[PDB]
Amino acid sequence: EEASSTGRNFNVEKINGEWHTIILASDKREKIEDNGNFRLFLEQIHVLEKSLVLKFHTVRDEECSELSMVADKTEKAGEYSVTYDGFNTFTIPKTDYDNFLMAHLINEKDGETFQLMGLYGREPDLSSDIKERFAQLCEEHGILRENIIDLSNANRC
Ligand SMILES: CC[C@@H](C)c1nccs1
Repeated sequence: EEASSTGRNFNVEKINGEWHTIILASDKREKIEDNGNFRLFLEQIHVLEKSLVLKFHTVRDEECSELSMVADKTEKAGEYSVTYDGFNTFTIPKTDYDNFLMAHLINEKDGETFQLMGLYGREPDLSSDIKERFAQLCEEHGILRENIIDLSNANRC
């Protein structure tokens, strides 16, 4: 089907369940690198009436730890907010529900802002074609390929 979170035909309900982080991209690469606070490996989304429960794991020297966050709907169509290392708002520009999900997040902290984009899959990896589509969307947002990190071979635990 394919829909947008800000789109009218969006069914947030259909994003419920298992996901995997496939690719992260950012305006500020350090945020997603080895020691970055936003290098998060999504495991599950639980869709509630006015919020999303997000379950992640993070990696630190092959040592995994769990992290959970609750994101609230804002007043903008298809947008959610969550406090984590600053204030974040995110939307879901594209998803087909049963295979991939593309997210766009804006973080604000200490007078600075950065953008993060993520490609998530129902399976541990996605086709190279979908990965290229993601790169194209990143380009549209001013994120170059040198700032796109494929984490598929690290999205284990
Ligand atoms: C799908 C996961 C996106 C939306 C995340 N939310 C808070 C940090 S990244």
